[PDB]
Amino acid sequence: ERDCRVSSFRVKENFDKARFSGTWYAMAKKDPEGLFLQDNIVAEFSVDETGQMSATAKGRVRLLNNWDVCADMVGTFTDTEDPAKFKMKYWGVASFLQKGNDDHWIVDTDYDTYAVQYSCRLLNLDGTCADSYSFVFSRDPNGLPPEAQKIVRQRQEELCLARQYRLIVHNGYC
Ligand SMILES: O=C(O)c1ccccc1NC(=O)N1CCC(c2ccccc2C(F)(F)F)CC1
Repeated sequence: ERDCRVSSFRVKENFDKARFSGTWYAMAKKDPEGLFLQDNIVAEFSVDETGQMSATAKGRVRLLNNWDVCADMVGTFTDTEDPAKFKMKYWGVASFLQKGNDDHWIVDTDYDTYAVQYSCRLLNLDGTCADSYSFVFSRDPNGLPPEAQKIVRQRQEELCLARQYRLIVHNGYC
């Protein structure tokens, strides 16, 4: 008995696109199904003149334990009536050829310290999420202050994802 229905998750009240800009380092990850960035994950969010928020995403993958390649993406967030909620068109540009549409939600952040991003791709009949990913973002790759830790641990819980995040390696490999 703990509402895991996606339609009832709180996102970030009054999300300030532009404050959210600059570099963010993923430090922990909840994975979706199939292929995905594995580590050395780094996001670069920006907003152009109009208010269009877009971002790039750079990280490492392993395909068949034969290859270690640096994937490289670009996303563009269309808006919605929730400022914390977006539709994200993303694609590859390097080696990477895929295109996709994922929901992009900022669940909580303070633009200076940390950020919790989240994305459901599949709803079960009962409303819960069937396939989701989520990133613990940090402005400083050496970690989050004690206050941000407490909030991330709250949100992960509120997203019915606690304990399903694994930490992310960063070692210049890309
Ligand atoms: O989704 C797949 O099918 C996939 C397959 C193989 C390799 C990687 C994959 N996908 C991802 O790794 N990601 C994480 C990055 C994310 C992205 C891309 C561009 C700009 C911002 C973001 C952000 F919103 F996640 F930050 C797109 C989904």
